[PDB]
Amino acid sequence: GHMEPAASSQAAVEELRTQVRELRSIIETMKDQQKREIKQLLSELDEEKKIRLRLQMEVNDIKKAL
Amino acid sequence: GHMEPAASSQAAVEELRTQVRELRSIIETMKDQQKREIKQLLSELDEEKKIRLRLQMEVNDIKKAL
Amino acid sequence: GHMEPAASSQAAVEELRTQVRELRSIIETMKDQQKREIKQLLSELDEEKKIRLRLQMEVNDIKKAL
Ligand SMILES: [Zn+2]
Ligand SMILES: [Zn+2]
Ligand SMILES: [Zn+2]
Ligand SMILES: [Zn+2]
Ligand SMILES: [Zn+2]
Ligand SMILES: [Zn+2]
Ligand SMILES: [Zn+2]
Ligand SMILES: [Zn+2]
Ligand SMILES: [Zn+2]
Ligand SMILES: [Zn+2]
Ligand SMILES: [Zn+2]
Ligand SMILES: [Zn+2]
Repeated sequence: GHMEPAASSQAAVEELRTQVRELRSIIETMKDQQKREIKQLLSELDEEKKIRLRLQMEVNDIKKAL
Repeated sequence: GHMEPAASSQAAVEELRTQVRELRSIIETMKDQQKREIKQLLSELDEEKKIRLRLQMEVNDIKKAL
Repeated sequence: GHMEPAASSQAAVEELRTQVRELRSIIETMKDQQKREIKQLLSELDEEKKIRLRLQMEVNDIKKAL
């Protein structure tokens, strides 16, 4: 898709206003998407920590039985 | 809060200049905040790796004693 | 580096157009860099998970031999 820039100064200002509103939206969206990815990675890390802590309890039980 | 856009072309250009300076700031801020979150997650991961490596040394000691 | 803003309205509009094209580029770049950092952290997490799962298999072998 492709449209010529306005030549009229007022029209050009209004187009730039629109592009500023669009860039504000893009910034917010890709911040949210990045937040979501990080929280998924955190959830995966914390599950690993939980599983490893259970293994440690299993190893400690084994040491009792030696 | 709400203020009408300037009608004068020069005033409108100067407002858009201001909004561009403000968007540059927002971009930098939310990049830094995202960096900080990632480095905290990395610190948590590396501590886990350290703890797991210690468990491995404990398991290896146990194997000696069998 | 430092250059005075254009005074002419059309020239000023064209400068602001340029800065909008530059901010679009900065946004994309720092999104990609942030993506790259996250995927490296994910690779490190998944390797840890792999190593821990191997330790669990080693512990389970030890339990057989008790
Ligand atoms: Zn949002
Ligand atoms: Zn955690
Ligand atoms: Zn679970
Ligand atoms: Zn127990
Ligand atoms: Zn900064
Ligand atoms: Zn690391
Ligand atoms: Zn520690
Ligand atoms: Zn030892
Ligand atoms: Zn890209
Ligand atoms: Zn994974
Ligand atoms: Zn490996
Ligand atoms: Zn086996």
